[PDB]
Amino acid sequence: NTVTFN
Amino acid sequence: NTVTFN
Amino acid sequence: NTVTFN
Amino acid sequence: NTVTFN
Amino acid sequence: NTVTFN
Amino acid sequence: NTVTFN
Amino acid sequence: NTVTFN
Amino acid sequence: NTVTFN
Amino acid sequence: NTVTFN
Amino acid sequence: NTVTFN
Amino acid sequence: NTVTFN
Amino acid sequence: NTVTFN
Amino acid sequence: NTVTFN
Amino acid sequence: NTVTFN
Amino acid sequence: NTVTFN
Amino acid sequence: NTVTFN
Amino acid sequence: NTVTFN
Amino acid sequence: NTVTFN
Repeated sequence: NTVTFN
Repeated sequence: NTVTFN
Repeated sequence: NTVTFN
Repeated sequence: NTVTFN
Repeated sequence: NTVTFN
Repeated sequence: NTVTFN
Repeated sequence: NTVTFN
Repeated sequence: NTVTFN
Repeated sequence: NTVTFN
Repeated sequence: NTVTFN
Repeated sequence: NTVTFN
Repeated sequence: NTVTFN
Repeated sequence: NTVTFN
Repeated sequence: NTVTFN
Repeated sequence: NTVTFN
Repeated sequence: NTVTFN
Repeated sequence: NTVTFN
Repeated sequence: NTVTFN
């Protein structure tokens, strides 16, 4: 599972 | 599962 | 499952 | 399942 | 299932 | 099932 | 699992 | 598992 | 496991 | 807007 | 907006 | 916005 | 925003 | 923002 | 932001 | 920010 | 920031 | 910052 906060 | 916050 | 917040 | 918020 | 908010 | 909000 | 805070 | 704080 | 604070 | 998939 | 996948 | 995958 | 994967 | 993977 | 992997 | 891997 | 690997 | 490897 992947999470990116931009 | 993938989540991207832009 | 995929979620993108733009 | 896919969700995109634009 | 797909959901797009524009 | 598909939903698009424009 | 991966998390990136930008 | 990987975490990057930018 | 890897953690980078930038 | 609201969507529910049952 | 709100989406729920059941 | 809110998404829940059940 | 909030996402929950169950 | 918040993500929870269950 | 918050992420929890369960 | 907070991450927890369980 | 905080990370916990369990 | 804080990291704990359990």
